[PDB]
Amino acid sequence: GQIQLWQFLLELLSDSSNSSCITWEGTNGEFKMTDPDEVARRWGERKSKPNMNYDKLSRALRYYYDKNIMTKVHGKRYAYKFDFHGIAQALQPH
DNA sequence: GACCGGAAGTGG
DNA sequence: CCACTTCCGGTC
Repeated sequence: GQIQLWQFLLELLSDSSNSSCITWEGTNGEFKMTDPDEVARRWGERKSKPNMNYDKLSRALRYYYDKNIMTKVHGKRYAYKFDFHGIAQALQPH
């Protein structure tokens, strides 16, 4: 797979029919996984990695902290916030 | 349990 | 190369 997790989360987030498992909620960029497990099995599907689970996916998100692509929303389960500072950069090619 | 981050490894 | 994937030893 060549798609990126943040890109894929957005894809999902861009249709509200997927709200049964992920949804925008809060200030600009915030969202929460209403079904963390379905999100993971989907990402797994998409990347042909079928042992994907939330514990692994969440690790990948944690890596995004240093990249400023995302922060954790503190004291809110399964909630993160996209940050534009780093998205801007990750949208740039070579 | 959830969340954190180090470390090794992987495959488009 | 690099963004993950896998796994794990810690904090609550």
